[PDB]
Amino acid sequence: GNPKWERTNLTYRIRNYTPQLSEAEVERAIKDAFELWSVASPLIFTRISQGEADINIAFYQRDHGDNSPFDGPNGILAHAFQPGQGIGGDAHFDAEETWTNTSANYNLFLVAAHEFGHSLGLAHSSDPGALMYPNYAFRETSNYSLPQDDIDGIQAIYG
Ligand SMILES: Cc1ccc(-c2ccc(CCC(=O)N[C@@H](CCC(=O)O)C(N)=O)cc2)s1
Ligand SMILES: [Ca+2]
Ligand SMILES: [Ca+2]
Ligand SMILES: [Zn+2]
Ligand SMILES: [Zn+2]
Repeated sequence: GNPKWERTNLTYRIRNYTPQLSEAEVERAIKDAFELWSVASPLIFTRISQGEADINIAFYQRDHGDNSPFDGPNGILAHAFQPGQGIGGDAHFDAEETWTNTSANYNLFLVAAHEFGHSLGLAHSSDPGALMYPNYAFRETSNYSLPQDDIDGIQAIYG
């Protein structure tokens, strides 16, 4: 339905952490993941440590109150809701995963980056090179930039 945010400065909050990474590694992964979309659009992402952000980020297991349960290790890594009020925009990560910042399954930055596409209103692409491809695979992250198909997608929505 072409659901999109109607402001360019959006806020986010990290509500909890996974045990497999320092808080600063989680924080860094989320920040970089938002930055990939920011360098390609008018969107500006601002962190809050509490209170009511546009995008809540959380790690949960199995049933977690939104009627799309997670499934234990592998399979669904994360999900995220389309722009909108309330749960709109929020991104949940399967606490049962191995979460890394290395080439080993699963790179938290890469999964967040994909999820935030969904959070900003993108659907999946059929382009096997795109971030918004429906399946995960690791790609070099040390200066990962948005693939051109995903630049096209975010620009199509937000300029
Ligand atoms: C370098 C990359 C290119 C593409 C990457 C990617 C692709 C897909 C994911 C999520 C993979 C995932 O968890 N998919 C749920 C649906 C939720 C959703 O679509 O977000 C399922 N299996 O049903 C994470 C990362 S990483
Ligand atoms: Ca899972
Ligand atoms: Ca929200
Ligand atoms: Zn959820
Ligand atoms: Zn997806």
